[PDB]
Amino acid sequence: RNRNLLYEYAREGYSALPQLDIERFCACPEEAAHALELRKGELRSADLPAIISTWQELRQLQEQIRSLEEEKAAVTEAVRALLANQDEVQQDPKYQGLRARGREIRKELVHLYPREAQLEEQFYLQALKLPNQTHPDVPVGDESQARVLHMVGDKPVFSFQPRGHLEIGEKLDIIRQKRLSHVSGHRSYYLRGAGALLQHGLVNFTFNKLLRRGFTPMTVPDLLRGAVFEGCGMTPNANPSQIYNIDPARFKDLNLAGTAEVGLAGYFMDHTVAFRDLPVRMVCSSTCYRAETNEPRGLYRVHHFTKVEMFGVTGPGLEQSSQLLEEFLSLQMEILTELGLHFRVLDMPTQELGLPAYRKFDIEAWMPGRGRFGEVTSASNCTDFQSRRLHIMFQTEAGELQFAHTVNATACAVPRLLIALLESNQQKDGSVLVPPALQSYLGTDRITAPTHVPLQYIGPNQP
Amino acid sequence: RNRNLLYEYAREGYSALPQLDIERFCACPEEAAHALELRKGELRSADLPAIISTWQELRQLQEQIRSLEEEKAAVTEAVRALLANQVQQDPKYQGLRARGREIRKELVHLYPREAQLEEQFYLQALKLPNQTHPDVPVGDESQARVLHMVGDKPVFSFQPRGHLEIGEKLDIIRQKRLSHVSGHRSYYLRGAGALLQHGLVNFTFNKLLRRGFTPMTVPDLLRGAVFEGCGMTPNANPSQIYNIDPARFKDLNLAGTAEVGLAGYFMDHTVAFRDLPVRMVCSSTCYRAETNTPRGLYRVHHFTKVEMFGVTGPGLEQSSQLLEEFLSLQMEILTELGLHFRVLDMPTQELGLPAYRKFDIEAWMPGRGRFGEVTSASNCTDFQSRRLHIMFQTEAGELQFAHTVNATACAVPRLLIALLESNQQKDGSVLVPPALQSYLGTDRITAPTHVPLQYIGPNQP
Ligand SMILES: Nc1ncnc2c1ncn2[C@@H]1O[C@H](COS(=O)(=O)NC(=O)[C@@H](N)CO)[C@@H](O)[C@H]1O
Ligand SMILES: Nc1ncnc2c1ncn2[C@@H]1O[C@H](COS(=O)(=O)NC(=O)[C@@H](N)CO)[C@@H](O)[C@H]1O
Repeated sequence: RNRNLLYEYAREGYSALPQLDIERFCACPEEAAHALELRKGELRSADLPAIISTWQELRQLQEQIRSLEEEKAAVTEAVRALLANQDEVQQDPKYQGLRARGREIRKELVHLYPREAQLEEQFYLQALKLPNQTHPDVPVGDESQARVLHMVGDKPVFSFQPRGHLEIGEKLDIIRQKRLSHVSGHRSYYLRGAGALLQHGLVNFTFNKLLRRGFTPMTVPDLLRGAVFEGCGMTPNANPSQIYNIDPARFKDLNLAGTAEVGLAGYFMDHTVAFRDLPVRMVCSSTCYRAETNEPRGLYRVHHFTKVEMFGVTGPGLEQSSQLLEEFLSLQMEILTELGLHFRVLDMPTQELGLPAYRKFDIEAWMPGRGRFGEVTSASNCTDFQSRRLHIMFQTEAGELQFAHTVNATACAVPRLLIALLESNQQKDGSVLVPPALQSYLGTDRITAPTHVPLQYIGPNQP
Repeated sequence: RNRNLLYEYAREGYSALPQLDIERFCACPEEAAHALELRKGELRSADLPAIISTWQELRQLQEQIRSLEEEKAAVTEAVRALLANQVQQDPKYQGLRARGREIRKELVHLYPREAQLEEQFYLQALKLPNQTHPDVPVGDESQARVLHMVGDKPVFSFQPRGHLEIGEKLDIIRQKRLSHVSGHRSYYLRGAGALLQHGLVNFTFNKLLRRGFTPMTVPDLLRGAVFEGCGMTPNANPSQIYNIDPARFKDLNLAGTAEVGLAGYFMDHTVAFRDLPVRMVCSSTCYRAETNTPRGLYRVHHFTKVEMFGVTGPGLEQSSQLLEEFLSLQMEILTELGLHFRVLDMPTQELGLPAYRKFDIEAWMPGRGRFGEVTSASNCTDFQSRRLHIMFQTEAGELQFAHTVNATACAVPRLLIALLESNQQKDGSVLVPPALQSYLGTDRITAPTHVPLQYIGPNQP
């Protein structure tokens, strides 16, 4: 049921126990409670007091067990000398008393050991839900409180009232989201011709730009075990799960990934990277699956999406980690400006930061048909939260293994970008202007009506 | 559950009942039984007569159902006629009403028996295979026929070394300590290996686009019936189809080819004659369970594959020409990568349920020391069209069942193995084939600047 896979991995010896910075949080209790409330996370300040109590009791049981073991191991050596040194083997009641002391402590330990396991499991489960710290400049509050740091571009001015992405696509037969209920499901999309080329072009353009800027290219397994998701700070256990799961009966611990952050993290799990290699910048393109059951219609929310992701393992300094975030943001902003898109960079507030994020920058791009700015990219400094759980480490020249910092950002979310590109570059005739960067991949300056005859329904449902 | 989703679609009224070629089986039961046996599929000669018998019981029961129904209408009309001419008093009137009640009760009992027979005939019928080209060889994979052999085995001063060793040395592939992270037969490709996959897909896609293939993007999560339509069995006990938790989500299954999605696009929809032949190219992340049906990238659960699919004109020759066109494109791609490959006509046992003809290409992989399948090309004829209602409209306007052909343009895992093993060098470097040089950016893959990751884990003692 509600079991931390990471603790279970420690239990079977698969992985070590997650390390936590609980002592620092305990050192300032009033400050700690205030921080959590700002997060408005599942564990708000109300759930906090019980964890402190669980932690305190756990320490004591260990103390007792430690003392008992020292006494228990000691007596055996002492008796060994007595039988040989006495040279009437068991007559001295001291010999008799010593055996008795061992048995009573052994009995006490046999009772004590199960209680230690139950408590260790309990404290870790509550700790697993403990949120990351918040950067001082982070705006505090709901999405509305989020700050707008930089705005680039001007809203496209249209003579006509602009049409929506799906309408333009279906008219050009480049997007199909219709008659797909009994084949692929609700919110499922097929991209045809230019739409497919547009995705391929956007992914290839972003991949090439990042590869040139020193990103190391990688391919990630798309089916991954749940412990990794918990390590990335994603919640596999929760009821409104966005994570699709392979049938447990058929296969165990296999969960589809909604990003490549999870996969890239898996590569670094339980492994160390040399300080000299750091910083580590990596780029991956993956098919991403997210349930998102939690109601609009269109490509804005969909179950399957192809996304190019930027990930990095950075050095010890929190300041060193923050630099990567700004670099990632700069690149994110550059790709969008190069695509001719109007966008605004928002420092995210505590309520939207999420459990693993010290600071998050999200970029909203103007979509004319929606008439709204919508997240097209997310950038987050996860600091050591992910490193501590999955054991991503950096080894210094000295030989020391120390926890590393993880930064994650989105280069290309094909679904939303198509909406921005199609709606913004729309023309009254219904033609869409291929932005200059992608013109090479697409092969044209305008997406024009197709030569082909579109599919027509031959099903019984037609009325 | 154990239901054939296709029948349920008809039951729920979502789609029409699958049409089928069982009539040919009934016409020549002996000939069909010999053909079914040569296939060695789920069904067997002995199974066919029961299917033939089940058809007889169903059709006869339906004919009786119509006969009684005709009578019930006759009585109602005669009763209405008596009512117009004029009541309960009339002696025959009461008789007619009672006869009507009797026919109604008899129909009510007969109705369910027909439905049970329909499901039984259909579920066994859908396990019935497509026909085979006469040229198709008969027997196991041992009895394959080699249509063509291109290239020559690479010459090596050193003993050839395997892809996994070459990969780990250059840190382009990882299959180590992934058990608690992604599973066995799971792999991570890094640097040049990622570039090689990106290049192979982009190279293959580009050639196809230039030859006029239409680009497509297929939803990875698909409902089960489409798999059944393509001739794949999700209900099988040793299923190679990964299923999302049924309790959590309904009928969402992962795809092992894009064949399924592309078929869905054409399902229960019609194409115009002018468009034919319709050629589409898709790139898909393909997932396959493969429950023992050893290591390395030869058999893996996640793979990237570019698939050529086409819906052709009415003639079988129209389908066959596309198959040869598809193999031709496949052979060219392999050659342009400087690979030694053999084209094999697959025998009946290996054809598969929806296959009229299958041509597969095996490539020379030196470290293994054996040839290996990299491509499958097949003509499914009308088997898929009949099941998923993929149809074309003639100039007059008749809607008729189409023919579908499927072929693997590029399968990244096995091809990476051969290019790496075949183009290997003693220094441990691997030479980038000229076509892929632009994408990789180098003529040879050499040792990496970075330091390989080191396990900090507990399992080490
Ligand atoms: N259900 C969805 N439908 C469409 N696009 C989505 C969906 N979920 C996420 N995305 C896209 O993915 C972008 C980033 O996703 S995110 O979850 O916010 N953040 C991440 O994924 C980070 N792990 C880095 O990629 C969103 O801006 C949006 O562009
Ligand atoms: N488990 C696997 N591991 C690695 N490669 C695989 C695996 N399954 C299939 N492939 C690759 O995909 C190619 C085609 O596979 S196939 O099942 O024969 N044919 C199909 O996939 C058809 N659906 C057409 O694509 C194989 O030759 C091989 O190159």
